[PDB]
Order: sequence, then structure tokens, then C-alpha cells
Amino acid sequence: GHKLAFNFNLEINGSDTHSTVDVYLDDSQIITFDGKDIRPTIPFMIGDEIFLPFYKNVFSEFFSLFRRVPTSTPYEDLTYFYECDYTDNKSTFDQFYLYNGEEYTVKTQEATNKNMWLTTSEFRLKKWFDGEDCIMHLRSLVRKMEDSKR
Repeated sequence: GHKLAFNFNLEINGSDTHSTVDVYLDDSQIITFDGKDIRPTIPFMIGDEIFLPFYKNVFSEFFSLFRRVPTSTPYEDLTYFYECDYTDNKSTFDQFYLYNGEEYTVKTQEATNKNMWLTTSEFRLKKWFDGEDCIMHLRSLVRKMEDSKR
């Protein structure tokens, strides 16, 4: 089986934001994004002109459209994990949310970054990158790695 996982992290320091995305293919990091630049972290992805600019746009859209309020605490770390899996000709998916490292699932009746993050993250990502896209990318990436001169 194979997995393509995306780890979205938004760090809120006062009013400034630092965003990161790490992409893992079968538990190997292949792509990293630091808010401004996207980069390959594995040889077969070096020189890629198809996935890198695509993800760069997706990741930028994901973070820039998040409607945040001013933080009460000096630091807030918001995590959104998304993974698709293709095993035995079967497509499965998994996602979760972390606030300062801690998983949470329940939406509350107050206007906080923690709540907005939980409420909008999946919907926001799926606008440019849904499960079907993830599976296609996954299978395409697996083949690309196998066919690569590395």
C-alpha cells in the first residue's frame, strides 16, 4: 500500500504568521513549504515542474484565506493533517486537527482561531485539492519515484 500525507502548520505570533507544509510519500518527506518557497527534500523530486508549483498555489491559498482573529496568547500553533491511502485497489482517507500539539474534534460556540481552524480547514483545502486529487497525485508520485533515475 501507499500513503500521501500533508502536514499543515500555522504558527500565529501576535499578528504575524508562519506557515509550513510537509509532504510525506510512504513516510518519507518529499516536499517542504515554508510560507514563501516550496522545495524538494528527496532526489527524484528535484527538478519537478508539475507538482511543486501546483502545491505552492494550493498551500498559499489554504493559509491566506484562513480568517483569523487576534490571538489572546502570544503563540498559537494550529495543525491540520490530511492523508489519502491507496491499498489493494481501495482509496481511504484520514484527517485530524491539533491545537498547540493537542488533538481536538469538538467545535465550540465562540469565535477563536482554534474553532475557525477546525470548522474551515477541510472545506478550505478541498476547494483546490480533494480526495480524488490526492489519490491521483499519490499514484502518480509512486510511479514517478519508481521510474526515476533518482
